[PDB]
Amino acid sequence: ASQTSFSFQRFNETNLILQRDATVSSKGQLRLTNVNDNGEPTLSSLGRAFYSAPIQIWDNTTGAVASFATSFTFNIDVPNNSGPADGLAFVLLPVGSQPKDKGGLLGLFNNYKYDSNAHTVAVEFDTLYNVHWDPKPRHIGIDVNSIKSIKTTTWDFVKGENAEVLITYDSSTKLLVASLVYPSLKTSFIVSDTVDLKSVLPEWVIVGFTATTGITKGNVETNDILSWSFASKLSDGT
Amino acid sequence: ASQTSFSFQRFNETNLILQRDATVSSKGQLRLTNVNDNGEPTLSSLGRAFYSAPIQIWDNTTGAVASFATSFTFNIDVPNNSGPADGLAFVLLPVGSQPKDKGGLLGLFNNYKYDSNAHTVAVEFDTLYNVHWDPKPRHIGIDVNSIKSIKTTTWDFVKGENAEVLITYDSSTKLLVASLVYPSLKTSFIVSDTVDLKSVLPEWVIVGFTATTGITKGNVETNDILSWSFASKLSDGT
Amino acid sequence: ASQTSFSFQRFNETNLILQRDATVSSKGQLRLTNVNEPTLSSLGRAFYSAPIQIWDNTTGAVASFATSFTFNIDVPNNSGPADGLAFVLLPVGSQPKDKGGLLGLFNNYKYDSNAHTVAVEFDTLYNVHWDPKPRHIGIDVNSIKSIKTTTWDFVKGENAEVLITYDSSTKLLVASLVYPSLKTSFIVSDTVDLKSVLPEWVIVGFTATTGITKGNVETNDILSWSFASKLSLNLANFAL
Amino acid sequence: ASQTSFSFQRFNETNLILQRDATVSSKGQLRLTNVNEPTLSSLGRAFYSAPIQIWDNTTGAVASFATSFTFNIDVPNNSGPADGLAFVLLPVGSQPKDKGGLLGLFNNYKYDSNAHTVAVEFDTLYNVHWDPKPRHIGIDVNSIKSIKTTTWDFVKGENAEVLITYDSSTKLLVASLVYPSLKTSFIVSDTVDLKSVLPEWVIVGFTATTGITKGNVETNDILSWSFASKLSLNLANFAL
Ligand SMILES: CC(=O)N[C@H]1[C@H](O[C@H]2[C@@H](O)[C@H](O)[C@@H](CO)O[C@@H]2O)O[C@H](CO)[C@@H](O[C@@H]2O[C@H](CO)[C@H](O)[C@H](O)[C@H]2O)[C@@H]1O
Ligand SMILES: CC(=O)N[C@H]1[C@H](O[C@H]2[C@@H](O)[C@H](O)[C@@H](CO)O[C@@H]2O)O[C@H](CO)[C@@H](O[C@@H]2O[C@H](CO)[C@H](O)[C@H](O)[C@H]2O)[C@@H]1O
Ligand SMILES: CC(=O)N[C@H]1[C@H](O[C@H]2[C@@H](O)[C@H](O)[C@@H](CO)O[C@@H]2O)O[C@H](CO)[C@@H](O)[C@@H]1O
Ligand SMILES: CC(=O)N[C@H]1[C@H](O[C@H]2[C@@H](O)[C@H](O)[C@@H](CO)O[C@@H]2O)O[C@H](CO)[C@@H](O)[C@@H]1O
Ligand SMILES: *[C@@H]1O[C@H](CO)[C@@H](O)[C@H](O)[C@H]1NC(C)=O
Ligand SMILES: *[C@@H]1O[C@H](CO)[C@@H](O)[C@H](O)[C@H]1NC(C)=O
Ligand SMILES: *[C@@H]1O[C@H](CO)[C@@H](O)[C@H](O)[C@H]1NC(C)=O
Ligand SMILES: *[C@@H]1O[C@H](CO)[C@@H](O)[C@H](O)[C@H]1NC(C)=O
Ligand SMILES: [Ca+2]
Ligand SMILES: [Ca+2]
Ligand SMILES: [Ca+2]
Ligand SMILES: [Ca+2]
Ligand SMILES: [Mn+2]
Ligand SMILES: [Mn+2]
Ligand SMILES: [Mn+2]
Ligand SMILES: [Mn+2]
Repeated sequence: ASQTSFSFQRFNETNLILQRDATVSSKGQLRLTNVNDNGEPTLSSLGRAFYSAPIQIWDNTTGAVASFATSFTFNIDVPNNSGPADGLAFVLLPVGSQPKDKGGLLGLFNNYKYDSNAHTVAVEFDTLYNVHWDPKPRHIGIDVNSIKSIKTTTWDFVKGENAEVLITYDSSTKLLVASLVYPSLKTSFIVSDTVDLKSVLPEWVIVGFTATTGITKGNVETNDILSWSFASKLSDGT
Repeated sequence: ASQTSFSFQRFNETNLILQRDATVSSKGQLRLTNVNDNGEPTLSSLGRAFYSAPIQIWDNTTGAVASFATSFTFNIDVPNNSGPADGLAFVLLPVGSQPKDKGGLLGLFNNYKYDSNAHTVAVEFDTLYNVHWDPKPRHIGIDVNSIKSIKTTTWDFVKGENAEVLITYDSSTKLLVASLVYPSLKTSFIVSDTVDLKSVLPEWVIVGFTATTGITKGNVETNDILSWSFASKLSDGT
Repeated sequence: ASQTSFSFQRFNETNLILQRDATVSSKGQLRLTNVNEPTLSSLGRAFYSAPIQIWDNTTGAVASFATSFTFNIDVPNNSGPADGLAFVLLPVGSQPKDKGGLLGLFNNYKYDSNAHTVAVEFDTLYNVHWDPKPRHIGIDVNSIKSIKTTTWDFVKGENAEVLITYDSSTKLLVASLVYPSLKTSFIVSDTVDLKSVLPEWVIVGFTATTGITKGNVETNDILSWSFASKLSLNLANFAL
Repeated sequence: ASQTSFSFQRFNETNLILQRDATVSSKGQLRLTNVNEPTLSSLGRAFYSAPIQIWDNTTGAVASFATSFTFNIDVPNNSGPADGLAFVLLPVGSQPKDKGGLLGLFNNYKYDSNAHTVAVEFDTLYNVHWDPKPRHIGIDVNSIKSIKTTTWDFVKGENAEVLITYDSSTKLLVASLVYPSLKTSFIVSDTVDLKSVLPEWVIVGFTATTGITKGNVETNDILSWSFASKLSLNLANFAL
């Protein structure tokens, strides 16, 4: 009924909303967090990037809820003698949303409690164990209004290898499914849970990414998006 | 390579940029020009509406030019004892473009001379003969940087009948083709000419509509867009 | 409940049903009529190998569809063109009928309510007994006498790009042709009731013929073809 | 240079090649194995009627493709499941091989470099001589002994949604299954060199079998199916 789709193999700032440290490089890579002139990622970085047009997720007249899917390739790399931190996430957020706290909160939250007014749904690729809320192994998590994921799966993170993600949402079943594959390693990971978008999100949202680097020396990473495809469909009744 | 598409059967202001008199009605119709509380169109109206995300039309590094296509249904209706004026157009314009002069200039031009800095490509559905530049019969016209169309075809306009338009641009041949059908009348019209987008338009544009009503009593119309689908593709080299 | 699409920039025999003189060249072109220079009295048809459901008697639903194709009709010097080519919807298993001006679709020029034929013709030869005098695009329903035509300013050897669309909500069949090198364009539209003409399942494809009389001959080459159908279209998406 | 896609929410025989016990029910379901309650020693296969080009020897190009489908495997009380179902790519004209645990695709459990078979199996029965002990999703290349498996927590009568993707630029075949009612998900991935296994043109579809021994039986119903391939994919577009 209403349908939107886009697909980019290279990025440009013109059709993106970039926040904080997010940049588009001369190679057309979406570099969510800061990288210095030496090619090295820096500490206490936070950036977010969204598609410039809002996307309708649900309709309060008809009660319809969109189905959507997104795919993207990302590269998280780590300097020798550091470990990675903190990760990146694909997000659906209110129009006008501004960055929240950095580090392990991923620019999405101000603390680690549930916040029913966060209006945040995200799929996180978390590279740093945060003792107060995370499982110990690195993980893909489904986040609904909290940094404490409603569901996670173990992610065997490998630095500098391109990761291909597919996230799908089927509004008939309310199932959100996230998967990651490393084509060069032939490894694959998947997590799934139900999410009630209509109870969490505004009718219109912005879609895109958030990422942070570690705040403590020895915990840092690049957070580069290399390609992105999104599609959504919302029924109108004809 | 870069791809964008969207399709709406009903409209909402959230993902549109609306200028001047353009509104979205409670029925989700995009009403480009003013209609009063009696359902009657008013004189000296001008409105424009665009998709909120800019669209890349060409790339100055690779030299690639997008191919695109758009379809839409419109309804132009006229009160008894008036004739129609002035028409509507599908447009590609610079990001940030503001309305120009009203009436026969369609909110796109300031006079009827060629302006090499207008950066305007439009397909017009012109319901009012303007003696200084138009063919006498109502017409579909291809407009490049001037209200004086580079090419026109006769359009047998009928008030209040839904018109379905398809406009296509093939960057390999540079051919722009515009067609209109009235499904209820079984009539159809087509016009085609080449346009060099790279020489006329900026690399990024906004896509959408402009419309005006007559400035003189007895020349007035509604200019309602009822549905709109757009798709573009720009090669990146992989 | 049902969607089908395909698009070919180069052809191969494996997924086509080829009839009579229709060949796939080694350069990937679908040459519907014979080339030894084209020859006389040729008939060729070509279809996609999977049947397409266009309507359903249990639900009443009728498909919307669209097809685009590029064709090249060329003519030898000291000859004129004949007879033309058509895009067709036919019953599963259909066999070629009569040659020449009947385009391989009919036995005679009278209406036949058992032909189960819907076609869009690109007619290069004036047949005194049924055609308009100028060369034409026509919508054919169970007869070689088109229900609707438009004038087509045929030019030999120029690539022609066709778009045909059918909207089941309005019953409107629209056919357009452009010559991108010449910047010329043509369009014809009329309603067709598919429910009452075609069987529930059809084969989609092409038919073409050359003239049976010396001096009236042409090539009938299809260079690319896309098709899409939906049964319970986005024309901006399809056209691209 | 070549694209093909279809999507069915309801099935019909007209555009399918059905083999052995495979039927289309009157409610539009593709029941791959026999239901009198499912019965023993059943084998059924079903294919799309048009051949799909997966690679080309003149250009070297290999297709990328994706397929999604919903299936329901159900089991009678006082019975366990067997033997499973698979999505397959096979040579044009392929005929059913042996029943039971060989899923209608092989004669024995040894590697056969002439089977020209690429399959994704949903294996419901532990075959002592080649399978892992838990029920599994497997990638089969010219053998019933999967090159790669993942554990599948099979649950009877629950709709399962499958996505299979092949990326010709990485050679990676990925297969995932979700049970939306249970919120469970499974994934397996491995590289497959299609060029060296399959002929240039293939038929795509399904195979399924029931157990040959009392107490090991199941239905193998496909409820919907979408396929897309491209030969010179957008997974966000396809999945939707
Ligand atoms: C309490 C905690 O999680 N501490 C980790 C620290 O978190 C930051 C901040 O990112 C987080 O949002 C906030 C929540 O209140 O707490 C702190 O301010 O981040 C550092 C890395 O920058 C972690 O330290 C590293 O942890 C690794 C865990 O595997 C490993 O032990 C490293 O050696 C260590 O430096 C804090 O654990
Ligand atoms: C000169 C001219 O075109 N005049 C028509 C007038 O145009 C406006 C304005 O819209 C236009 O952009 C500008 C260009 O310099 O000129 C004028 O300011 O618009 C009116 C209608 O509002 C036309 O009058 C109507 O024309 C009809 C032509 O078929 C018909 O004659 C009507 O009876 C008449 O009122 C001016 O012709
Ligand atoms: C009567 C007529 O149409 N003559 C033209 C001729 O047509 C052929 C054939 O193509 C037609 O299908 C049948 C229908 O009766 O008639 C003739 O046999 O084709 C010639 C070129 O091949 C034209 O010059 C004739 O005018
Ligand atoms: C040896 C074995 O696998 N036994 C199981 C049996 O398998 C069948 C058949 O399905 C296999 O394809 C062939 C391969 O040699 O062996 C047997 O004939 O299936 C039973 C259920 O039908 C299992 O209980 C046996 O364990
Ligand atoms: C994006 O495109 C614009 C052209 O409008 C150009 O000015 C800008 O430098 C581009 N950015 C990058 C990172 O290439
Ligand atoms: C469009 O949607 C928004 C919901 O954010 C609503 O406030 C607004 O009234 C809608 N406009 C129309 C014309 O329906
Ligand atoms: C069609 O495909 C087969 C390979 O399967 C091959 O023999 C033939 O050359 C192909 N035809 C063309 C025109 O490429
Ligand atoms: C398949 O189509 C034919 C009509 O062409 C019909 O006889 C049959 O009922 C259809 N099958 C189903 C399951 O609808
Ligand atoms: Ca963390
Ligand atoms: Ca005018
Ligand atoms: Ca004729
Ligand atoms: Ca087994
Ligand atoms: Mn986490
Ligand atoms: Mn004009
Ligand atoms: Mn004719
Ligand atoms: Mn197995």
